[PDB]
Amino acid sequence: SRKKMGLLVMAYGTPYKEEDIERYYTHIRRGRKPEPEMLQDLKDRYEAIGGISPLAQITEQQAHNLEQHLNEIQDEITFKAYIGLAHIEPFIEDAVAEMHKDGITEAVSIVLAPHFSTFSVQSYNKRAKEEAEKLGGLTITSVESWYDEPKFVTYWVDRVKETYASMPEDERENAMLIVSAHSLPEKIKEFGDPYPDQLHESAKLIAEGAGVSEYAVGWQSEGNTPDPWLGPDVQDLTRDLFEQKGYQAFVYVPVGFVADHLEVLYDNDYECKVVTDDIGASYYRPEMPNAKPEFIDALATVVLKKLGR
Ligand SMILES: [Mg+2]
Ligand SMILES: [Mg+2]
Ligand SMILES: [Mg+2]
Ligand SMILES: [Mg+2]
Repeated sequence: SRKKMGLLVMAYGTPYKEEDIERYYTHIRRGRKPEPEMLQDLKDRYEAIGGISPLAQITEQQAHNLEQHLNEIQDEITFKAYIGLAHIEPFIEDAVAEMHKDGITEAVSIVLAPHFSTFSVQSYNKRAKEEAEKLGGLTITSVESWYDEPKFVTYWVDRVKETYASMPEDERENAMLIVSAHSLPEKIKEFGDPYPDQLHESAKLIAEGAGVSEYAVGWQSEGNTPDPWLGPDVQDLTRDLFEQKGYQAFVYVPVGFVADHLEVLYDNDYECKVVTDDIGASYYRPEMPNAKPEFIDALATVVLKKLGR
C-alpha cells in the first residue's frame, strides 16, 4: 500500500572529524591541497568555535528528524533519508548509490540552503541525477529553492521579533538587521542566477514580518578568486552602516545557512562580533534553525508541496 521513497538531503558538508579537514579543504579548492599553514589556520578556526565535532551532527539530526516527521504527518509515503554532501563523505554520489543499493526507485531531494544558485543547488541536483542515471532504475525530483516557504519565513520572523523585544529601548530604536547568505562570484549573474534576488526577497519578507525599521543585505564567507564576489561582506557592511548612522545594535540573520556551522559560528559570531565590539554596538544572532521542530515542519511542507501531496 504505502510506497517507499528516498529522501535525499543534500548540503555543502562539514567534516565529522578533524582528520578529514584536509581532504574537505582540497575538495573545496578543486584538487589543490592546502599548504600546511593554511590547513592549520582552518583547524584553528574550528577550534576557536569550540571544535568541529558538533557540526556534522546537526545535519544528521536534520535528516533524521525530517524523515521521522514526514512519516508521521502523512500515510501515503514512507520516506528514508539519505545525506549527500558536496565536499566530504558521504558524498552526494555515495548517497544516491546507497539509495539504489537499498532498492529505492523514486526519490525527492532537498538542499539545506533555501536559495537557489547555479553554483550550489543546481550543481548538487545535477550530481544527484547524474549518479542516478549511471545506476539506472532510480529517478530523483529535486527541490530548487524554498526560501519563500511561509513556515520558514515565520521561523526567522519570530526569532527576529524575539531578539528585538529582548533589547533595551535605546538599542531597539537604533538597531540594524543584516540579512546574509554565502557569497558567490558576481559572475553568476551573467548566467541569470537568481540567488541574489532571492536573498533580497528573504530579507524583505523577514524584516517586514518582524516589524524591523532598518535592514540591509550582505554576503559572507566569500572566497579568494580575483574576480568580484557578491558583496558587501557583512564585516564591511557593519562598519559602513555604523559609520553612517551609529547603530548601537546589529542583528545578524544568516538566512542562507540552516545550522550552527563554521560560516555562522565563526564568520558571524566571531568576525562580525569583532566589529560590533570594536564600534561599541551590541551583537545579536538569533538561533539557527538547526534540527528544531518548527524548521523540520517547514522542510516537510516544502517536500510535500514539491510532490503535490
Ligand atoms: Mg575515512
Ligand atoms: Mg561513484
Ligand atoms: Mg519556488
Ligand atoms: Mg572569510
